[PDB]
Amino acid sequence: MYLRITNIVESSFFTKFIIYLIVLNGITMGLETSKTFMQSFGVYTTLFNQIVITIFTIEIILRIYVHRISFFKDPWSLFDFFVVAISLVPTSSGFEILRVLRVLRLFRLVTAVPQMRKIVSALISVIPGMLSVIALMTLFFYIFAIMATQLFGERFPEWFGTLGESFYTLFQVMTLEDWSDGIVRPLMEVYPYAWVFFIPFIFVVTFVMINLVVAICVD
Amino acid sequence: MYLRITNIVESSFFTKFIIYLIVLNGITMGLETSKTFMQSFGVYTTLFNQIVITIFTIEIILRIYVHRISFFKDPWSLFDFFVVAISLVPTSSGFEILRVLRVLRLFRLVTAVPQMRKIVSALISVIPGMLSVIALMTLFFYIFAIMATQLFGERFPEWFGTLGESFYTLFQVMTLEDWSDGIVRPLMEVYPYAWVFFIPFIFVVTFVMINLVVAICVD
Amino acid sequence: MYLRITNIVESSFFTKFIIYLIVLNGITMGLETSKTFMQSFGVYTTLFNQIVITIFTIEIILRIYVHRISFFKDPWSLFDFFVVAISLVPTSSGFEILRVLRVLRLFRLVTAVPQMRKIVSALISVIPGMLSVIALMTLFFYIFAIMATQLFGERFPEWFGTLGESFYTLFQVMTLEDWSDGIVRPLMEVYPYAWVFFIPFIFVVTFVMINLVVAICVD
Amino acid sequence: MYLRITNIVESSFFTKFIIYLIVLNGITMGLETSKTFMQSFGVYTTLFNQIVITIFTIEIILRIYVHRISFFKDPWSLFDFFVVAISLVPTSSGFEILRVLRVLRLFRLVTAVPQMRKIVSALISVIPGMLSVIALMTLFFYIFAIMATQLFGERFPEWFGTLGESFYTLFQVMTLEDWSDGIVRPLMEVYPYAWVFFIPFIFVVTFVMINLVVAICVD
Ligand SMILES: [Ca+2]
Ligand SMILES: [Ca+2]
Repeated sequence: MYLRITNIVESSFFTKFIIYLIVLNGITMGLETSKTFMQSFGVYTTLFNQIVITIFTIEIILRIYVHRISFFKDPWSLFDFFVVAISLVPTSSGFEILRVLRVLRLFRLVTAVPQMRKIVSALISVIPGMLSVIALMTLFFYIFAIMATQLFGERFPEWFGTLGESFYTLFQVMTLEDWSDGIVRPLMEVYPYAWVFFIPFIFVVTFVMINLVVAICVD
Repeated sequence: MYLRITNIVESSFFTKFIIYLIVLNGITMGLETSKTFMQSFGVYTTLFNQIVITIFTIEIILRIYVHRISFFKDPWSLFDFFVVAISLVPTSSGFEILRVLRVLRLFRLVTAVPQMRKIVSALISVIPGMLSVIALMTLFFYIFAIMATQLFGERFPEWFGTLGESFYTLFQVMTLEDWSDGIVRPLMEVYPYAWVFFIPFIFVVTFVMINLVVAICVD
Repeated sequence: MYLRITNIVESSFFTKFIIYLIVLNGITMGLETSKTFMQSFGVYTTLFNQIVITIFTIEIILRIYVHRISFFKDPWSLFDFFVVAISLVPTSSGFEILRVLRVLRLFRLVTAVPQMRKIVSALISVIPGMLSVIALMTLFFYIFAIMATQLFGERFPEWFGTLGESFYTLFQVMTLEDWSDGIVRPLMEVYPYAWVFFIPFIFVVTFVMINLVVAICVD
Repeated sequence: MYLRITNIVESSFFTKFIIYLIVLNGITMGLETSKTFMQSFGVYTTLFNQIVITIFTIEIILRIYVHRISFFKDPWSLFDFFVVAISLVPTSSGFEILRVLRVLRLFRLVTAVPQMRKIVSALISVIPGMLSVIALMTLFFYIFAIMATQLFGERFPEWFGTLGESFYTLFQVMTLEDWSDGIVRPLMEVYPYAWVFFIPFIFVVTFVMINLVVAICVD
């Protein structure tokens, strides 16, 4: 019976049937946004959802027989397994993010279509050649985040009171959003020289990011 | 008579005449901005406008005989067709953007001057090699927009109350404008962990956009 | 006497002397900023300043005898002429920006030092390959500035009331600065669909700009 | 005994022992952020710190015998030297940034690890090819800052009242942060034409900055 199911699974019909449910469930999930819609057709769509969730567990089960160990060493399959498993955890208990994380399944449209898969893989492949820069940065961030907390967190605890807060703030200085009027001009009312900490920080981090982009435009 | 008019249409004089009218009518449309000007020469210009509109329908009619089906397979001609058609709908009824859409005819300067066509065509040609990325993103936006509507739209309906609202907001976070002080620092006064949603969103979206630019700098 | 002066003008000592005054007069102009300094040594400075202006007119006079027509066909010499002429208009009357425009003579350090000249020239040379795009953009801006003036300038005259105002506003949207919370969200309180005008504008303008950067990386 | 120590110094154990202490001391400095932690285990960590500081001076001393003059011509060692010297200045007196500058020793992880050095060196090497541009900009900034101080610093002394103030403000305009709603729309309520100063400044400075990135993408 193995080859029987193995010919169903591997079939064009199967794959295209799954893709058909994804685009359907995805449309159905945008509709579950509308409180209007739900007051009318919410029963339809909760059951339709549980239906699709079964079909997807059935499918993921079949795919496991047909591939065995080959399956749990496939990134894309691992993804599908995990994303479906989230949708299995009862509509209750723990947190409610698990109810919301259900929408992550629409990423199956990426997993189950090679043109998407191509593009995604193309992107992700660029990551390993950045890890040296990324690591450099995280150290830099870590250092300055600590310095900031002990330079400004007493008078300015909203922003620098805690290591985490300094991280968040320093990230935001890095996107350059409201960094001057929102943060450094205020800081400078109390610490005239705070500009000596932030202008350099801005240069370094912006420099590094120019390099990282140009790095990727070599490979 | 076909070849008679075909020699008129194809003539350098004909084209340079049309181009001459565009620049004038374009100049005349920036004058129609001034309430001062309109109170003194408003009629001078409205008739000058109706004049140019006929001349352009006459031309488009002529250009059609000379080209027949070849015409409605030319992007640039199709454009001029649709744009002049807009200017034909009576100055009234329906919506009044149609009165405003009239200034789209100054894009005829692009269509009728070859150096412009080059650059426009240069630009547009870059789009197809972006479609797989652009599609990737749209799915991504779609998924996150839904996640935000159901995570922040009850307490924060201005910004996330509706699927489209979340779309607009997520775009603004992507342009990085007032994303922290405007949206996320606020959100975190109620949802301490909103940063776990928006930092990843900013990374992914910024990365993808760096790749797309680098992609273009390969092709 | 010609060759006598021609050997003085073309001398290393001459050039280095001029470069000396520039770096000196430039330091002088930053000190002229301090309200303190001026009460104390302001007179010292104004005479030293007029002295320098003489020397510079003498030089430019000499430089012309030694080059004649060749001089008024040199970009860099023309600049030096045009800048020194400005510093010649009495510190009185007309517009007083002329008193301010004087500091433009510190650009002579770019003109008199070759390494600078190289870099400037390197930059300027990139301009001609952008002119088709820069023209394209201006037309785009012109057309949209007009659409905006007649679409929002009645309720929003601060931002769109005039062709120029719309220009300025549209530029600011292009730098993406406070474009959503500062302008478009406001607009949308009255014109729910103003988003259909600004998102496309932002896409088009940012696309074009990515291309121009990549266009340069090609050339 | 020279070769005896030279074998200890050059030992993989020695170098890995140092890297081991850096990662601990770094972990320990993030815990020193928490006021809670300090009330409990603060005395633990002050000693642990002074311990490591001794060890690091011992190492730096040992490393000097083994390398002599070669050591004070090595960037990375010089650094290591200077960063520990800061950490030696008593926990008192002068300024107390010296207490804060102690966190710069975590940059020793960049020094002590070759994978990092590589990446850092890759970056720094790009600097020399930028100095002609950087010099140009600084001149440009200097000139404009002076032009701004004497154009807007009387009415707008918060932002342009001083040479330094103008510098900071001009920098902020250059990052394009809050530049229109925050600076130039205000300025223009009093100086209608202030736009004539800042739009060109934005163009020039953003142009140059595009080139600089592109320059690094050809080197
Ligand atoms: Ca902003
Ligand atoms: Ca604000």
